[PDB]
Amino acid sequence: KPIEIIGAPFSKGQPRGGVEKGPAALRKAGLVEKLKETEYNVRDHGDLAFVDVPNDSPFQIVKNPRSVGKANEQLAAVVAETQKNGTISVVLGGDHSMAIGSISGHARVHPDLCVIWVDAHTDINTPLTTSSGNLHGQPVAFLLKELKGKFPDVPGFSWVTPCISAKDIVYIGLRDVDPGEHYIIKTLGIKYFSMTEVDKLGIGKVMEETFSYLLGRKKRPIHLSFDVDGLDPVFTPATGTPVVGGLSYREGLYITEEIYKTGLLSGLDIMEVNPTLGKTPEEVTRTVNTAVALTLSCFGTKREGNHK
Amino acid sequence: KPIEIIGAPFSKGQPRGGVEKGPAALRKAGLVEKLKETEYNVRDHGDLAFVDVPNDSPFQIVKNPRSVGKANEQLAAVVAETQKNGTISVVLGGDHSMAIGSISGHARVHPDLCVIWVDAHTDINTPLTTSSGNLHGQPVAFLLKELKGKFPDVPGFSWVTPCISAKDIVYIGLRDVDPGEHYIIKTLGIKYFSMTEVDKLGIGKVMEETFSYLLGRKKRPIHLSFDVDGLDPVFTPATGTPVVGGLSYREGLYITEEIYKTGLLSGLDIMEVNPTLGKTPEEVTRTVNTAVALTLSCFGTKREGNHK
Amino acid sequence: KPIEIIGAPFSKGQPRGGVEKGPAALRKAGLVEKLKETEYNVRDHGDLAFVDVPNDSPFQIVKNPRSVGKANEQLAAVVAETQKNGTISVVLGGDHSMAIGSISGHARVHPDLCVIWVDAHTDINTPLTTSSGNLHGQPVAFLLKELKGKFPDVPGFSWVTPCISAKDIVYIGLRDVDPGEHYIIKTLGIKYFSMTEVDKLGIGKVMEETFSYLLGRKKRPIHLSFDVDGLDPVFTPATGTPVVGGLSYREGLYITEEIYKTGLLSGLDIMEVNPTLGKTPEEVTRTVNTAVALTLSCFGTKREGNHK
Ligand SMILES: N[C@@H](CSCC[B-](O)(O)O)C(=O)O
Ligand SMILES: N[C@@H](CSCC[B-](O)(O)O)C(=O)O
Ligand SMILES: N[C@@H](CSCC[B-](O)(O)O)C(=O)O
Ligand SMILES: [Mn+2]
Ligand SMILES: [Mn+2]
Ligand SMILES: [Mn+2]
Ligand SMILES: [Mn+2]
Ligand SMILES: [Mn+2]
Ligand SMILES: [Mn+2]
Repeated sequence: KPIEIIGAPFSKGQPRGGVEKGPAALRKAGLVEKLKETEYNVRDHGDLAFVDVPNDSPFQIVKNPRSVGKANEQLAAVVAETQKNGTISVVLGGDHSMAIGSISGHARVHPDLCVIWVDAHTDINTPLTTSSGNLHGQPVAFLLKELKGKFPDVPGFSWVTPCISAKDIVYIGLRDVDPGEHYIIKTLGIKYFSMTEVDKLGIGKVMEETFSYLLGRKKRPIHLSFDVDGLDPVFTPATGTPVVGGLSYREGLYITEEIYKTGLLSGLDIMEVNPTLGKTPEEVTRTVNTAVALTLSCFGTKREGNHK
Repeated sequence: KPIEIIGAPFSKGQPRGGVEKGPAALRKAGLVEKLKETEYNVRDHGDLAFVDVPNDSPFQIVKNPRSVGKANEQLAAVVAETQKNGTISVVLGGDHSMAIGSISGHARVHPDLCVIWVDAHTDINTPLTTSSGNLHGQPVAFLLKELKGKFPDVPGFSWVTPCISAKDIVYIGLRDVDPGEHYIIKTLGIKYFSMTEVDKLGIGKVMEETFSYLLGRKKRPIHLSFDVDGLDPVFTPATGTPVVGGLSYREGLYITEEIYKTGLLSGLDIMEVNPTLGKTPEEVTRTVNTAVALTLSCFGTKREGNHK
Repeated sequence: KPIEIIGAPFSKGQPRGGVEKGPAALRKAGLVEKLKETEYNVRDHGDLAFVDVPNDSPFQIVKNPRSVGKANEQLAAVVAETQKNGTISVVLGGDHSMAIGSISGHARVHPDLCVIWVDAHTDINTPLTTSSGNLHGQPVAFLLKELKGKFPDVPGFSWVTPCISAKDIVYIGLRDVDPGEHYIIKTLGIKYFSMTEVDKLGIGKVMEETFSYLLGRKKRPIHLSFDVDGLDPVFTPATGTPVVGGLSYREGLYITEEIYKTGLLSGLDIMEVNPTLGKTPEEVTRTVNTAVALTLSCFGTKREGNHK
């Protein structure tokens, strides 16, 4: 089984443009080289050439709808094509709005996949509940079967088909959820482990519980959408929406080590790394290196060591 | 059920006077506004006008006995009056010596209440075991039935009646206990979870265990006396007696979230916040904001989110 | 039962010479005074006078073989002599290469002892697997019965006899293990709790599990070899080989508190403290004080308090 890195230098899912540099900063930290030292064969697609839409007025409150919807249609066609060739897609972001295209394309080939969304946010606001309009806080909304028809058709997303149900996803890290989002997860009954559940159970029992909940009936492809701001700002400071009291460095590596060991990882997203959001140069380095470490962990590297 | 904020700008329980500014710094951080956004109706009594006692020589080694004993007699009459009107008292301190008056008044209306004392210290030295004389490290001593008559009558505290027994309180966070205090808790058999027990069990099992121990027989009013230095100096640096290896931000919010969910919180203290003890302006901001967050957590705010 | 502090100002087990100052920095922090306040009688042997070997060319890749092998032969004779007099040896290092002599001498008197190696590294590279040649990352190699004859005879270590088997040791803290080391621990089946197992189980269950594994059949002398870089660089920054995502201050004290409570501690090492590796003066102070605290914890001091 081979790996396929797909760079997604996109930022129109939020205000700050530095995220577009996430793919390159991750590559400069030696990501591909290090991944080639693991047990997998690594292929590097390169970065996607995102087509900008000049005339892109806000859809009501939704901003850059057409630029975002197009950028994701491209990504979805590339992930599906790589998934079609039996390779594990590894998407390096921009903003988390790229998960729409990452998961959509993936679910075309493995419609039975489940989603492990690591984030301090649920990113499940719809065009009608969002208060900012930033589409990086709405991906989950465009992906859920149950939320289909709950908001008006957004320009640029006609190609989108909600093919993943609320029972196929688990959240880990939540600590900053909007009122509408909380209402949505409770009504639809989306499984989650906010920081409260992590403190209550411990990361160990948390992973055991998300696997039994998602892989209890039958084993299936796993799509991990890791938002760097899932970890505490002390570890991943270079992100546009840091929330205090998050997952630790250790807890993050635990999550990935466990997903690795399942043997089911099929798709992976490393989102929201913004190399221009460091208070100090070292804060950017600390963030990048942590993202690279989490990515490697997903593909073999264990803290107990490794050997051939 | 309504909430009642009672400011207690008192500092004569220890050396440093900045604590008297704790109530105002907490209000400046938007405490009342934020509390009014929760599901409770919030009333703000204001700050107590503490009568200073000019001639207040040390009782043996005890300092400012009369000023402290008077200040607490006032507070006790106000908390009892608010408790008498079916409202939840929320006392913002100074030093922890104000817990004597906070709990005493509370126990007049709910003599069946239990106490969850979150602190890095036991604050159970008596006038005869204390080595500093600072009454903020002796409140528990003036409140316990079993410790009545174990030390001579201190001027200013004649109004005090030890109405809470050693079996009604649980400690969480302990990591700096004096020899006499350790002897006292072991002889009286006061339940506690020092940092050792938190590391052993995990905060989750710790709360489950203090609730079963205190609310096992019958459910009763809970009085939470939270000492800001209960959390690690990394979170609550602006306190006069910080000890390393304390509760985390996450663990602190867990404690309050769980007390909230019990539906039994009857009285609350937010003590030892000293807005003049910050190494840097941000350390003061970090401390205040954490105290405000813990207070809000006690009244509804959950990390998983909320909605109407 | 008495305690015996044996200073081991040695650094030839690695590049940086500051470690030779570890014993003195620890004494300057008031170690002996504080240890004399515990329930034990404390004896201070002083620092060993290490004989330097002028002509000491690398054995193949192994550096300072003869200087290290001699320094440890001395230490082994002193620890065995103190162990012979029924006292608990407390060796203050330099580099971890001194554990060879510390444990060897100890095992002469208590050949039934088990080893609790707290470190971010396994220090089990042999003269043929090591890539650096630094003997502080090879002690365990010269001590294991199963690894006898697996590498050529190193000058300076003829006196060495591997008397401890792979089933008598448990590792805690691992997060930076070499390929050969990982192969060695898995083939020999050495018990370990890397950071992954600590996150999975919690430090509490981790200690319960190492005690049942090592003291299940019969109770026996415990030799704790604590490498300061076992804790996160945030607590013990002044070490030559810091790895991120390590044990916390709390977790470290937990380990020692539990070993204390077993009543079986027979030998103890406080290694890799380098008072010249502080980014700032406070980082050195933070490291020393943490090492002193861990040492005291091993001899009585509990976070819940103490009394006579
Ligand atoms: N609640 C926020 C969502 S911020 C989420 C950002 B990120 O993609 O990093 O999770 C909103 O409505 O914009
Ligand atoms: N053991 C100390 C008590 S310091 C406690 C301070 B605080 O109120 O913050 O817990 C003494 O005798 O002054
Ligand atoms: N893997 C390293 C070992 S570094 C271990 C250092 B210390 O003694 O602190 O554990 C090597 O071959 O030099
Ligand atoms: Mn996100
Ligand atoms: Mn996020
Ligand atoms: Mn206190
Ligand atoms: Mn305290
Ligand atoms: Mn070592
Ligand atoms: Mn080490």
